Amino acid sequence: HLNFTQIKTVDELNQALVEAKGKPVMLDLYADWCVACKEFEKYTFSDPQVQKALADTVLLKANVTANDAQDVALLKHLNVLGLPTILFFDGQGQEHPQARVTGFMDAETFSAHLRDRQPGL
Repeated sequence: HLNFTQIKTVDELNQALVEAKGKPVMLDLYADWCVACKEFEKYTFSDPQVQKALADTVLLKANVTANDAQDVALLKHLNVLGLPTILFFDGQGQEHPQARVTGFMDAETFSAHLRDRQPGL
């Protein structure tokens, strides 16, 4: 498995970003009831090459299973309309919406995505 850092609230994301100054960041939105999210963990985040490509990236994950106030506020703040969703941030903590992943991608597809669209790297 890849080593993610759990963040819960909008401001935990913001702090995490401020701390990752100078480094590329990726945020995975996850939920227990999300099937394709599970596919990502089992088939994509598990790929040896995908992992090496993410070796020097700050990895963040928000677990939104409960769908509580904080989860909803976060999803709303990120303008996330569904799962799975992966966000990407540059060294200046700025997100690149044009780099979002909103469906499942297998290892190969995701590898090409990181190669062609990942910010800050």
